[PDB]
Amino acid sequence: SAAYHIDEEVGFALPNPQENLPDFYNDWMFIAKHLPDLIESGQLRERVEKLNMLSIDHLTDHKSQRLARLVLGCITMAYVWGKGHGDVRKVLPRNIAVPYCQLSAALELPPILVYADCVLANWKKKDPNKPLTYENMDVLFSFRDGDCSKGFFLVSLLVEIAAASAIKVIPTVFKAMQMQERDTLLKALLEIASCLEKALQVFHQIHDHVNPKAFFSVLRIYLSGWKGNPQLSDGLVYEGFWEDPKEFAGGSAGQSSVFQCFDVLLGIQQTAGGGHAAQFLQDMRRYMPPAHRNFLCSLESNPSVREFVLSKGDAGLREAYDACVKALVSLRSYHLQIVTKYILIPASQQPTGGTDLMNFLKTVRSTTEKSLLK
Ligand code: HEM
Repeated sequence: SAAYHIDEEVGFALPNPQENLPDFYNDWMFIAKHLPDLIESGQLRERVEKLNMLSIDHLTDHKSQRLARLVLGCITMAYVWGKGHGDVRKVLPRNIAVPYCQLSAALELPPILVYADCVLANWKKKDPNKPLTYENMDVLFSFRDGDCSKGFFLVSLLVEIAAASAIKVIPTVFKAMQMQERDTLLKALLEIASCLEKALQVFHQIHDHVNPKAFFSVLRIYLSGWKGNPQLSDGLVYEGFWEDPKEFAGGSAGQSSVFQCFDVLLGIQQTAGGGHAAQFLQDMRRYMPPAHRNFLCSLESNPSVREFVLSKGDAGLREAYDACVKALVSLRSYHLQIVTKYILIPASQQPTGGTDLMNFLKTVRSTTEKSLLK
């Protein structure tokens, strides 16, 4: 749906992201485009600290604000984490923190790099006349040489793009229920499951483009936040904007709207409960663009697909409904192998609670498989 900033082609991802800010913002852009060099040489913090404060007034459209959020988000992670080996900063200087906080308040996102910045808005086609394939795409920003950010961001992006093909069927589903069109609804469900199965294959590409040590020991350090982090146990001081430090979670992949989109579509009850899984999942919506926050809530408000399928004593409908449910399980099962490869093992070889992170993921999967109708 157009009202919810959902693209037919790229889904939750931002269509054709802007690459240039107005010349007014060059001092930001130059720092962001040169993070690998500036961090390596140990100059990044000096360059940030001698920035003047630039007003956000000259950002004139949504895409401009998205790019500015990406630029400032990347500079922030780099400033806080520096070279990525424990020498941190607890005060984001006034001349970044104030405009970053104002912009974030206008976009209804927290002042930290999130998935919608470093993945959904961080990309370009190399040649626009060619399709959305890895070898024709690129990211706009990276942190360090050899951080594998192009691989992680683009493959996450390509999964979002694959899911878009299922997302665009969702309106067909609800109207089918409202028009009592049994065959249309069944075809629609099968199509969604098929597209979700194609999204699972896209996920396999991460092995070709992301290397585990680089991810765990470099990229993951720059995507880390300051909520419950002993390195910044009190959060980050956004100097000149809030007096006391604030805590925000790191820009994980867990901020995608794709799994939750189909959770609520299928009536899978992840957000219900007091447990640590519901709270974490519901907390992650805070980090999704407000338009996508609204989309998930609208879906939660429409009549239940699950109640519809169970009401009709239709084996065809249940089997198609289940095909969607299983594809969602398969995604989470595969995603679990990915976390094992890219976090658990590299951590075990010395450096992510380990077991408490896995049970969370296993819980969400288990909750998902329990929803099968059989
Ligand atoms: C190297 C690849 C990846 C790693 C290491 C990774 C890591 C993680 C981690 C650690 C969590 C637990 C919560 C947290 O981050 O604190 C998580 C959950 C999650 N991840 Fe990823 N992720 C990766 C790729 C992806 C991709 C590509 C997607 C989506 C396209 C994704 C979607 C999710 C979702 C939705 C959750 C929340 C749990 C759920 O909905 O079932 N992840 N991931």
